[PDB]
Amino acid sequence: WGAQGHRLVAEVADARLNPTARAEVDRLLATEPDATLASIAPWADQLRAKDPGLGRRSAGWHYVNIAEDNCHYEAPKHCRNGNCIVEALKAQSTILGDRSLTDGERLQALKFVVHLVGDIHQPMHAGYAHDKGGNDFQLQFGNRGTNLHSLWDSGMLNTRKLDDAGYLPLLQSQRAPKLARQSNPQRDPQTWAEASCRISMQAGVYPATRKIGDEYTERYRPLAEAQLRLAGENLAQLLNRVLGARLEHHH
Ligand SMILES: [Zn+2]
Ligand SMILES: [Zn+2]
Ligand SMILES: [Zn+2]
Repeated sequence: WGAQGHRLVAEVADARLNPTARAEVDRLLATEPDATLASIAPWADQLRAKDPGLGRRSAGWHYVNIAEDNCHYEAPKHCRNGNCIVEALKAQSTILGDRSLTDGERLQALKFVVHLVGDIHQPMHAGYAHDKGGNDFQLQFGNRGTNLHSLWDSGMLNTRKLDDAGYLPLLQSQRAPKLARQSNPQRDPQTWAEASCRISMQAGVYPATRKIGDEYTERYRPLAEAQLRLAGENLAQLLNRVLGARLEHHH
């Protein structure tokens, strides 16, 4: 996603944290002036201008392009060296949960987890390798040139003309999505990537013309918006498991 999609996933999630995860997220965020779950959500996309070294190391962590293999993930083939979103999200979840690490290490892992749960729910981050997740599919959208990747990351969301305060309650108004019965941080990333890939491959998502407009928006923007809500609910369920699961009896 672009920055608004990432923030909206975080804002949906933030309100769904259990008290244990609420306290721990807030404690990690408090170590960085002005940080909120929403404000850190775009951070991993900004690393060219914030941390170039980490930016180079983590560029491939935003994607897993499995569509040519019918959306059936295989880590050795699709994720050599762990360099894809499935394995990155698993590892960063482990790091985030490791209370023996420094607050700085765990806050960095939180930034990645918040961002990557968003990206792994973006269909065009789990699509074809050969066209760079739809980036090479250039099209006219209304009167403007774009590409299929950008259309899904931000172009359709932008048609609402809403800031986050207007968009958030619209996402919250949707019918509740069906989640996994319990979060498994090591297994769910593959499930989510495969589901996102199947959307990339659904009828008409790749359009039959290179001039699209309101008919495309009206059919597919609801699906993009459903994926934001789903991503936010899944992010809260994951943070509740990773940061909200300690067996505690102190008053
Ligand atoms: Zn993104
Ligand atoms: Zn993207
Ligand atoms: Zn990203």
